[PDB]
Amino acid sequence: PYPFKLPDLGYPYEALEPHIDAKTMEIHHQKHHGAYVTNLNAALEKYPYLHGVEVEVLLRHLAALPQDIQTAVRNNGGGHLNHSLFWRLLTPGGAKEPVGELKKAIDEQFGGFQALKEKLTQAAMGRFGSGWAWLVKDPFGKLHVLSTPNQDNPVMEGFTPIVGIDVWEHAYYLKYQNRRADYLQAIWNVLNWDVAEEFFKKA
Amino acid sequence: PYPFKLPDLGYPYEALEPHIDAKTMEIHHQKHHGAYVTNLNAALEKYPYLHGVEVEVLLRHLAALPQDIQTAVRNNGGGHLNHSLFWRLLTPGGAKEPVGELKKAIDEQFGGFQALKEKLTQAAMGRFGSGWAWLVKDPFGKLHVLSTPNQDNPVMEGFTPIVGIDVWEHAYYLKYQNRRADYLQAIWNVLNWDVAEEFFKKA
Amino acid sequence: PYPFKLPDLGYPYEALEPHIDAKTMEIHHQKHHGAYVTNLNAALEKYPYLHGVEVEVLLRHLAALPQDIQTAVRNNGGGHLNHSLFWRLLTPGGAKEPVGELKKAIDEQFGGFQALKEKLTQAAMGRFGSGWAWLVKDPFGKLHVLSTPNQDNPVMEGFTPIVGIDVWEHAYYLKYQNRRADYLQAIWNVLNWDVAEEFFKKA
Amino acid sequence: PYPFKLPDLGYPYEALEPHIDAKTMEIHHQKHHGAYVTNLNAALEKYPYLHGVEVEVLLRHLAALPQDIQTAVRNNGGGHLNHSLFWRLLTPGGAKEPVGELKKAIDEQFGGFQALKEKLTQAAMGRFGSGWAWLVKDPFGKLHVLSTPNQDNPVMEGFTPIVGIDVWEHAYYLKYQNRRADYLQAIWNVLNWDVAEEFFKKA
Ligand SMILES: [Mn+2]
Ligand SMILES: [Mn+2]
Ligand SMILES: [Mn+2]
Ligand SMILES: [Mn+2]
Repeated sequence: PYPFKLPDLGYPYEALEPHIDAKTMEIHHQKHHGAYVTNLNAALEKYPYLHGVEVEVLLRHLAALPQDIQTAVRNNGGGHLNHSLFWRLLTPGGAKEPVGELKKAIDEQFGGFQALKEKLTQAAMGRFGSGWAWLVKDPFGKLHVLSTPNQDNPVMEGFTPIVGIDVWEHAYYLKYQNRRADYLQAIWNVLNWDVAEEFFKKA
Repeated sequence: PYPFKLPDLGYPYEALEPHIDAKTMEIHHQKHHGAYVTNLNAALEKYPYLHGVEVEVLLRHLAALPQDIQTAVRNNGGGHLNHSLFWRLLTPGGAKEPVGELKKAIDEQFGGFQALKEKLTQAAMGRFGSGWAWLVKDPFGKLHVLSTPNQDNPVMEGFTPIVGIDVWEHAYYLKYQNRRADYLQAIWNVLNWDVAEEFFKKA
Repeated sequence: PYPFKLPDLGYPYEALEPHIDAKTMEIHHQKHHGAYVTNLNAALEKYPYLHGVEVEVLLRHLAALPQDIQTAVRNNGGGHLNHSLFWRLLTPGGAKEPVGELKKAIDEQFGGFQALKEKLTQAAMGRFGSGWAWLVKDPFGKLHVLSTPNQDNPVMEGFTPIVGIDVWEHAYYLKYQNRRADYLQAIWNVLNWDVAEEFFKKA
Repeated sequence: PYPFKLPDLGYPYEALEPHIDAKTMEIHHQKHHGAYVTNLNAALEKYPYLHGVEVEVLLRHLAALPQDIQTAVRNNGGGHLNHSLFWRLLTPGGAKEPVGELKKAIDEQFGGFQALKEKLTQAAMGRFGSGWAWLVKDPFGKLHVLSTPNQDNPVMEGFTPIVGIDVWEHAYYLKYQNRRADYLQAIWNVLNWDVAEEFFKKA
């Protein structure tokens, strides 16, 4: 709850080379995610009555929040939640293909990992402007591939995110420039499916 | 859960005269609410996996529903939920002013019943086209006055409805025609605050 | 331009019996349309620099209007324009089927009157809540059938309206109650296609 | 009209150093804008009846375009028009402050260049995600400062663009990383106000 904290990456900024550059990892965590946490805190400071609430609860009830902080919480709260999930998913050393219960769900609803990789790529490439591509779970057991604009998080619509891929240009511009496709091809080498499995099971 | 049922009014169609006419009460319940229940059921028939879900759960996760029934559930599910709350709120013989815990909340957040009546009237009058005016509760204890378009229900945004007022023209046209203001003046004579208190407490 | 005036209806309130009742014609014209004109004028009253502009132009440039009157102009200016067209299209004494240049376009593009009636009926029935169904022309010479919510007029999006059918409940509730389909069957008996032809030629 | 062409940039990629880096100018023009032109042409290729229309007209009539190409035209046609204006406004050798008729309008309406810089800076900084900040004119002779998301161009809403500043991360990431504010301070050093003056006169 408030005051929110910037989580440590938990690994060196250079750990994902040559897939994502150390310079991006550092700026992406310290400057972009850092700003989101600071701004989120700045917006909630004025309202003591909301200090005991988890960010996910704030995002599901955005319409209830005072009108002067709705946008600030959506943007920075979403920014904080998305990136926190992202750092965890990039943790080095985990399985490079789906495993466990998430694997079963994937093979059963999409056909196999190759089919899911095509849908998520199609979703990430298709998101015009800034946004995230996601594999989400709904309360009825169904998996969905979708994209959201800017820092919007699927929890706002009642989904539970399992995998999220950051497609804002700041995520890949320094190393890939306009080549978002090459950035997505590299992301598959670094996603930690054991972490995705933890997210799916708690889901 | 599915198959949904049209609830009985629980009172004679003529019980609210001369405030709302018996002919409207009958058409409003049998034809309008009846159609919503039928259409809601028609849309869910194709998806066995959703047959054990309460309408409120369906409405909070609209984005998860198959794309071919999202609109049908929003419109008819919302229509079913709104009118079901409405018939209960019009039950004859209850308190004509807020009472109990809802009263305390009202006097504390709005100043008193007269101030709440001005905000809800302003909200009902201000809803252009079809819609509902509502007194809702959020998870943080705050009361809000808002209006929604068509058959949208505040649960879609994470609120719990306490009082809802139907401002579609079919609710007042036969007796009041274009005079929505006169219809709202009459509604205060028939709202059951003991029922509103039941809704608030379970909220 | 400003000050806007209620147009004459042009024929006796009872001219369209038994298809549309006299009472509806009186209230629809004097009370509903009378209210839109009054409210539009009140909005524009505080902005002299907008006094010599036709309503079509204001609607095409809603985003440019002062912030405090954009909704008022969209809703009331749209209401004024929509009903002004409607009274003319209902003028007694014209062709009951498409004629002339509009007929050639309909035959070519939709296959004939029968196909268009069907499409226009589907658009009217499918407009949930308050709204209008339209046959419009775009700058490229193509015809489209679409519906708009509340009092939105298709000029807002660049189209030129040819035929508009009011589907707000006030347009049919006194005579038809919930039976919007019976109202639509009856409307074909009163449309004036010689008027539709002028709208088509002129744009 | 179709086929659309990539406009010449007009000056060496390094002409705007040290304010905008040469590498950004090359990629922005050849790769980003080159992609928008290619994608726009591919969309319009299957619709000959739209071949002699200027891009401004297509954007004003998006709702009239075939359903399957509306997004493609909005995004790529908007991208083509936005950047075409941008290259011209960055032409070396013009006035660094407003001049002529546009200067009189700015002085009258905003109080002077200083006040406008401030307003334009606020709009650019406040555009969350991808977008553009603009100084536009409406048909009524008034100037507005606003921002649009992604590649939306203000002609979609009836405005005539005078000054547009690209705030997508690709416009500033190689040199400035997250520091959008430093990029905006630098942009004032390269804007060409003689060009802005022509855009203003011409509309
Ligand atoms: Mn990011
Ligand atoms: Mn109703
Ligand atoms: Mn009407
Ligand atoms: Mn750009």
